[PDB]
Amino acid sequence: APNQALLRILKETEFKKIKVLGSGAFGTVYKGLWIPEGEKVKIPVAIKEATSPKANKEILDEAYVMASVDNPHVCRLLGICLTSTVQLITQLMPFGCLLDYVREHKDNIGSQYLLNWCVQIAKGMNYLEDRRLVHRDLAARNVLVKTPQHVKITDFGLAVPIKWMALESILHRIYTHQSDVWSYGVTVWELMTFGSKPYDGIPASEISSILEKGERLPQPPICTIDVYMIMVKCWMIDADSRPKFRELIIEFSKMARDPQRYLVIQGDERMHLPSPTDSNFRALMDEEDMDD
Repeated sequence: APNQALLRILKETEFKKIKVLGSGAFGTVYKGLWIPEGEKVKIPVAIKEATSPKANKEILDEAYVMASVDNPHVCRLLGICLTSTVQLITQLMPFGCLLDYVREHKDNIGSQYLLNWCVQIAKGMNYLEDRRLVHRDLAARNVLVKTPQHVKITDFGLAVPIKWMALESILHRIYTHQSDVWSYGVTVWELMTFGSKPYDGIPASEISSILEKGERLPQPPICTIDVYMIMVKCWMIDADSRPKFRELIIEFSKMARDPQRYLVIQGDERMHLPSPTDSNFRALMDEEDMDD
């Protein structure tokens, strides 16, 4: 099954860095726009610049993975730039990572959005399953927010988050798709608790025997036993007894019809989050998921 992904090399005269969005280990990442020349099109992008000409290797590997996927709930690569420090041009996710998003707005997300995020993340995970790719670091941090109604997974297939890993990944370093549903169970617990740290007071070493013997995360207050039951089903030690992503899409999109039936958030009906208005820094030709 040939890979056949298309790796686009981009001209840096085609994109402009607007503001810095981060800096540190991996490198400085910029919010910017890409103008495919002769196309009369401006694309809001994120440009990940390598820390130094030595840290390139980590970038080109990331470019290999991102180019090899295509799903509405997986992050999209547009191209790379082979400068002195190579540049990684990815779709701009203006609202950041879902972890920071649920913490900042905790008092304005209703049940419709929580359950819709679970079904969307499960969709992307089901896609990475169909492609036989294992994420190995599924967390609330590695889920980026395009709009409050559209989220996409990121940082897939590249490699310690001990509190997110399944037991076979702990003791035996075994990473499969059923080890990913365990991480999926933790992230749902992350969202249902509005960005809480799993096993807050516990050190990393004690976790293995805590799970091996039989303890798990507690029940989120807003969570009914229905949504909490599938969270614990994700945390079985027997990977084959854990549910499948295909089933998690089904179960969640079901609760996504009567959301007040499965998540008790006081004031749920009064809550809401913004819509994609024409906010920018001028820009009358903007797109992103519509450029093909």
